[PDB]
Amino acid sequence: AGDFARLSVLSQALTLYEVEAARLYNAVSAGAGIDVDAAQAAETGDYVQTSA
Amino acid sequence: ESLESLFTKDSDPTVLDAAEQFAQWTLPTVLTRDISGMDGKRTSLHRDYQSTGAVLVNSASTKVTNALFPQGAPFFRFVDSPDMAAAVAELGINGTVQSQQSQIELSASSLVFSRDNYAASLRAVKLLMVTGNALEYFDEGTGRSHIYSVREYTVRRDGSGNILRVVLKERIAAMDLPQEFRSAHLGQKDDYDDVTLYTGICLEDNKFKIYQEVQQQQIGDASTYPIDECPYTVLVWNLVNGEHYGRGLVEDYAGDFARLSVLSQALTLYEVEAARLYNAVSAGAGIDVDAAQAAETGDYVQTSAAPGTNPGIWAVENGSDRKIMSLQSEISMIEQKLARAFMYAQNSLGDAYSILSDHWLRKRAYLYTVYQYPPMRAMFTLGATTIQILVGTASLNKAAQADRLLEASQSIQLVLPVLQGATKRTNPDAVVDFILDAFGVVSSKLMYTEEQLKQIQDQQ
Amino acid sequence: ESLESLFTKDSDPTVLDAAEQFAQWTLPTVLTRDISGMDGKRTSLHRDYQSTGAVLVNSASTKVTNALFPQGAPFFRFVDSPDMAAAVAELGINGTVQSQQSQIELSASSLVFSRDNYAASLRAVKLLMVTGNALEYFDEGTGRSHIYSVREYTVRRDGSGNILRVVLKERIAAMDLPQEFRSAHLGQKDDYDDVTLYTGICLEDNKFKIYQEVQQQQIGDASTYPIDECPYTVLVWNLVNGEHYGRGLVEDYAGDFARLSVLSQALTLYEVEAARLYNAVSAGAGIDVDAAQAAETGDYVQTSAAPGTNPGIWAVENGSDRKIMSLQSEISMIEQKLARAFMYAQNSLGDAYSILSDHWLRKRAYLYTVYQYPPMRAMFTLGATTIQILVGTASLNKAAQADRLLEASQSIQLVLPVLQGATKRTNPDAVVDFILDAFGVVSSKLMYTEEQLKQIQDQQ
Repeated sequence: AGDFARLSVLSQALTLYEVEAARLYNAVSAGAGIDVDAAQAAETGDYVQTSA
Repeated sequence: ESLESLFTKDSDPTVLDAAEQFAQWTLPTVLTRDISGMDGKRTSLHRDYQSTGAVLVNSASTKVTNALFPQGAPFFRFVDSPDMAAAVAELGINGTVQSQQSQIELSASSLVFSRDNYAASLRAVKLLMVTGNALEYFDEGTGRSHIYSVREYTVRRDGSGNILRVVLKERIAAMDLPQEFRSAHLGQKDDYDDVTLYTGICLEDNKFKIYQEVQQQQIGDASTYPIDECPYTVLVWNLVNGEHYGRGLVEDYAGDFARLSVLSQALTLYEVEAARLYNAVSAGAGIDVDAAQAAETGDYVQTSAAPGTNPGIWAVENGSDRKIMSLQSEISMIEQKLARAFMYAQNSLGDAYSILSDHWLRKRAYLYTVYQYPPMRAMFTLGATTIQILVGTASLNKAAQADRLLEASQSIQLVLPVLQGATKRTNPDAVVDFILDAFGVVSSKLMYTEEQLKQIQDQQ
Repeated sequence: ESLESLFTKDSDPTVLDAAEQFAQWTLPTVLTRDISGMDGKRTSLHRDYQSTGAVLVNSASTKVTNALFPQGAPFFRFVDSPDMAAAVAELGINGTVQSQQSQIELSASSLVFSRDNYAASLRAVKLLMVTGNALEYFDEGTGRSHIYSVREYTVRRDGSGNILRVVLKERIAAMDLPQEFRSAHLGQKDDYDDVTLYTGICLEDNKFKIYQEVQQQQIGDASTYPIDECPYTVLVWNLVNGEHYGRGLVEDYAGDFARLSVLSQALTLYEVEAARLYNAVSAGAGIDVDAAQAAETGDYVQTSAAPGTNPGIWAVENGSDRKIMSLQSEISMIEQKLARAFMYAQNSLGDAYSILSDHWLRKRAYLYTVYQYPPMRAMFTLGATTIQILVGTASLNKAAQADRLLEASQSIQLVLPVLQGATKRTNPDAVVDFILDAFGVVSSKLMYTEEQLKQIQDQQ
């Protein structure tokens, strides 16, 4: 029973960590001066001005 | 008291919702979401983000169907009984009793590979593993088998778990209805007008009464069948005690499938992020963007950056390149576990396989046998309900005894000559009897008895 | 009432759009988008950025066509029955009844390789895999099979799924019409014009009715064929309950194809970005650009940069060099999954293969058998209701009997001499009968009967 309980706890933790790792979100820095409006389209090769 | 009311009362929407979810996980085409009102149009199916489940279910269906109905080998064996021996003679088949039994067996078993029956068996297995519930109706006339999903029929069970009432709902064209019924009631329906045909099965005085109604009016005469001879067969994969409806295979691994779907969606999003391409331009670098944009053929573009470094225009190194390998590795681990669970030999499957090869093949053997040989029906149960069959893996029984006899013969060949040549005190009959008893071989089925041995001792 | 109105009513634009999308993902030439009104001119096919789907579909269709119609061996066999024996004998074929049946099956099966039927069969398989629907017509006069895509015909079904009305829209030359009809209505069209020949199939009194009309004018008589021998044969890959048109195999993996297309477009864009070459020149480096642009021989070019470093003119290495490997790896994973889904042995495919082998082959086997032997039409149509056939993988049923006979013979050879030499109490006939019964082979079919055995004894 103890092995099964440990397996259940570890499986729950692994599921939570998988959910956390599956999260995708982009971070934008205001000080970098990146043209966020032009950069959000992209996907073709467009030239986007940046201050970095 | 109408069949529509009984179908409404016995219906479990939760079972339908769970079956729809499982199908959407594995095979959306197995069970859709109430496409009756679409007037036979192509409904939009929301396929899941991962296709592993479809492959796993297809492989499991093929393997299970092959195991249940092997090709070139009948799936049920008649047991050696005097009652069967007396009844097989009145069948119009020449040869010995063993040959007649083998011929009837092969002819009955080959019916599953005769007319769209193998496809019906495959669809039934697919429904049983995915949905968990299935129902077949063996038409006595043509000999075909039709498989209905849980959406088309309902079952009511007692506390013990026996079948009490089964109601089937199917939409058919008005042509199938008798002309008198259309003339009387459905006078506004054309030939191709689609109407409901409720079929009801009820248990009363240890028999199943089957009758059909259209618009709450019965058609034809209510025929009755016993439990063993009921054309309709209800099938369950895993039946919880006290529950009318069984549980499917994928329900056991629902959480793993959900985790795989979430991981696959995240992987798709990360691949979309990685496929994004754009070049960032730094104004402070001083790169001549108006001339660097053309380039292509390797022109000389002026830049103010330090020599040997980036001119000022560079492809954006997106951060989504990593975490794709980790997501793929986790998805691979989940898929490996599922494949281990989906046998991608009758051991990963628990009682579900045993249930399948104890009731489905048993009544299939009867229906197939009586269809090929109508006289067998009376002698089977109507005359004397004593003939027994061995369906499933239990069919490969007498082959085990043949192998045991071969092993006993090898042991006899190894032992008896030595004891014979050693001395005359040894009894060869005692030695062979001892070997056969040790190997558990029925010597009476392959040795002359005392009666005919004495007959050949005088007539010689 | 006109066939044009029925064709317009039964047509489903959603099915056509889905078929067009699936064809675009796969082989794009299978089903185009309304090129009828362009006078046979070449149309620009917007091919998808992926090229794996075409190869997968080609390989899968070729393998499935090979499986359905194995070369050399017949694709259908006759079951042994006394009704079939009498009918087959009255044809003029010499030899035993089994030899006559084998020759008839071989001759009927060979017709699929005679007149552009294998090509038509493979085209139908491709259409069923991609589009999901196909219509087959066997010209009983010449012996050729024609395949029509879902764009050129419509299907109306009832609730059960039976065929009620089928309307076929095909474009033919004006000369094909009878002279009387041309003089009646189509008197303004010369030989090389286009007319729309509408063919309709209606279910009236369990007998399909076939008649053709052009411009709402019936042409000729209205021949009627029963269900089992209608030359038209509607084929579906995956038939959803209640719907009129089937769904193809490609639909099961539409998301994978869409992801592959997106990733292929991204990879093409990144390849274009990486292929770009342009030189960046730094004004502060002091590089003699005029002298450096010639080079290519070993000339000495003055520069103001530190020795051993970049003079000031360097090829720009952009950031798209990476993320090409990641995109290629993800595309390879998707292609591996698709190839496993497209069986790149009949187990990856679902119940669709079983349905095709049960309906398409049974109908096809009948027509070739009747076409080869015109007298064979009335054999099992007017009478002989017991005449049945085995199609698909179930046709190889007698080979299983031969294998069982081989195994039983080996067992008898191993066992019987040992028991015979052990004692005289054994019964060789009983041992042989027991072994044959255990192995399930029909013993009476391959040995003397009791009546004729006494004839040998009477005649010594």
